[PDB]
Amino acid sequence: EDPWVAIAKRYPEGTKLTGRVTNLTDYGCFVEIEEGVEGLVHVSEMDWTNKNIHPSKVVNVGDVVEVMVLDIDEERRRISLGLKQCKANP
RNA sequence: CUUACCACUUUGUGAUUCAUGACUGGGGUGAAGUCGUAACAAGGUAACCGUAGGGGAACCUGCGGUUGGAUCACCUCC
Ligand SMILES: [Mg+2]
Ligand SMILES: [Mg+2]
Ligand SMILES: [Mg+2]
Ligand SMILES: [Mg+2]
Ligand SMILES: [Mg+2]
Ligand SMILES: [Mg+2]
Ligand SMILES: [Mg+2]
Ligand SMILES: [Mg+2]
Ligand SMILES: [Mg+2]
Ligand SMILES: [Mg+2]
Repeated sequence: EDPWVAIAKRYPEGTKLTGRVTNLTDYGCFVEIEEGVEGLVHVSEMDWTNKNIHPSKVVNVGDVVEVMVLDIDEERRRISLGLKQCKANP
């Protein structure tokens, strides 16, 4: 009810977190510490081998990971996290 | 002798019913004829129902309806 309205808090694309994953998909993972709030980070990201990476492979459930916010969709209510960025730039 | 009632019988106009009739509508059956291929597979434009218009023929097209229809819907929110 409350949290989505004042989502300025971590709005800036540059902002980064450490959140904890809930479950995996095969297109992402979802990393949800913010509580009542949850990102995704798509399988495109998480690696520098594009999709040559199953989410299960790089990360597993109940596992904390550093991530930047990239895109918040105020309405439609969906945040786009990035995991390949908060670690190396080879 | 006469009046009344009344059978035979006569006339007029209807109803119903059987037969027959130039010509004409469709229906059934038929190894091997002609024209095509409408349906059954997504039957090669999914089919079908009501209705309307059109076309040698099966049919075609419009409007609404039905599933008694294959394959079924798009990058990332559980
Ligand atoms: Mg015939
Ligand atoms: Mg046919
Ligand atoms: Mg028919
Ligand atoms: Mg077809
Ligand atoms: Mg057909
Ligand atoms: Mg055809
Ligand atoms: Mg007709
Ligand atoms: Mg026509
Ligand atoms: Mg129709
Ligand atoms: Mg109805």
